[PDB]
Amino acid sequence: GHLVCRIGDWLQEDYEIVGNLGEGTFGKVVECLDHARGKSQVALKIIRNVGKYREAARLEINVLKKIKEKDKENKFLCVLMSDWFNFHGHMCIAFELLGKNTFEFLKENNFQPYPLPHVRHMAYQLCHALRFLHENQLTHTDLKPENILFVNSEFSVKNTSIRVADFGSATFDHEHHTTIVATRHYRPPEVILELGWAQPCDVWSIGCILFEYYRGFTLFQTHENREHLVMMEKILGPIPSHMIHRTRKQKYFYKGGLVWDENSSDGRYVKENCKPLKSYMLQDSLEHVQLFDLMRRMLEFDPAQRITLAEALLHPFFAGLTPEERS
Ligand SMILES: O=C(O)c1ccc2c(c1)nc(Nc1cccc(Cl)c1)c1ccncc12
Repeated sequence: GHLVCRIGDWLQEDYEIVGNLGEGTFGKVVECLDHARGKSQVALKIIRNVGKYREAARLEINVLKKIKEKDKENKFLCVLMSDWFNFHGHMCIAFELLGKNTFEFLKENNFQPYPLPHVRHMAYQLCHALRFLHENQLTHTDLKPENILFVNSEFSVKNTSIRVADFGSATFDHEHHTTIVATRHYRPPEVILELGWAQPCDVWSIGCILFEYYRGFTLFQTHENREHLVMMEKILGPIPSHMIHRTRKQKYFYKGGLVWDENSSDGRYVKENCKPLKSYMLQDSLEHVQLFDLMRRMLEFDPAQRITLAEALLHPFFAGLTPEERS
């Protein structure tokens, strides 16, 4: 179960619960203030009191600790842990309080896109943020607009400074890698086909995420693996032959081709809605085709070929940045 807490209640004599920020499958996240940071507001993740979620949070904390000792002064746009503790079996982590995540704001705007300069700056942050993560033997395994926070989402949102949050899935290079790892919508072909994954996973997701920013809607609105693959093929091109010879999950294929009932409800859905990636472009200017060229390289089927965030940052699309955007 959860925790015995209403508003005004105190934790460890530092925080007072002023209200709820959200609640999920892991526990609560509440808004607070601090005695010793004096007046200071924080989001306070509070993991439930069950064995498995506890041991899990611990691993997460280890991640946030590592993030907090490389990012010397904090130029890398990761959510900052300000404190953690074991408040009676419920692991608790104090994060610095931020705005709404890039998806709420998109929902509140009735799912209509951020303009290109908005995207371009968010992409820039995202690449930069995760490249920092990747050069420290990490993979966030759960990127998705819900997990990217605006520092402040005053509204067009006034300031496109963002943060990456919820490292509850971040995995180190030594650690055991689970077979399946992303959010269905942001999950790369190598994971669907169970070919092992690592950092490139993140880049695939990031592509999906930038698509969603630019158009307002999820790129792979799907629920089953087979459909998901078919969407991939229609939008990005045929799945590279060596990836099919190399896959255990052959149920999805026949004679090196995807098995698909085009007349099924998902078949018809795909035919009506899924189009080549180029054709989802709004305008044909340069700063648009550049963005899409980036996205396509981010959505390379083959994770050994897929561009890296270190390479992504050397892209002519980012040329369109404000020098105050630049840092
Ligand atoms: O996991 C983290 O690192 C994490 C870290 C910080 C926040 C967060 C999740 N979620 C917030 N929002 C939120 C919104 C809906 C549901 C839930 Cl459970 C939480 C939030 C808000 C303001 N400042 C920091 C955060």
